[PDB]
Amino acid sequence: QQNKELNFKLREKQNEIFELKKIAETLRSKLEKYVDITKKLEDQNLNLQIKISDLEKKLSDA
Amino acid sequence: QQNKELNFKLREKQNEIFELKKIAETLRSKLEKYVDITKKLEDQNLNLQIKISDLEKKLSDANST
Ligand SMILES: [Cl-]
Ligand SMILES: [Co+2]
Ligand SMILES: [Co+2]
Ligand SMILES: [Co+2]
Repeated sequence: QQNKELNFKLREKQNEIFELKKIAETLRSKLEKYVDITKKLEDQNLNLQIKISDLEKKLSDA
Repeated sequence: QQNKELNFKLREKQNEIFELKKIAETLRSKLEKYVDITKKLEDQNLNLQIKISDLEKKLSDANST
């Protein structure tokens, strides 16, 4: 009844440990996605600034 | 044995929770930073799209003058 409660508590900690590991696993997933998003956006923005610079020079004429 | 093992294993799993929480909090702090970065790049992307269209039109309105 001490041992019994302790064992039940140990099972509940194990379950909490599994749930925290799943949470960590989800955060790492989302982190890796945002790193990729951030690189995509930078490369997209670089392409746009290049097209703009090109247009700017065209229009520098008149 | 049994009762001392249980007590020890409990203290140990609670130790492990504390560490897993700190780890997840460290991931959240970096993620918050990446959400903020991405939001600024989205705002920039939108302004550049509008500027490109703006400029194309000026050019068209000068490719025809
Ligand atoms: Cl269970
Ligand atoms: Co990826
Ligand atoms: Co990646
Ligand atoms: Co925004």
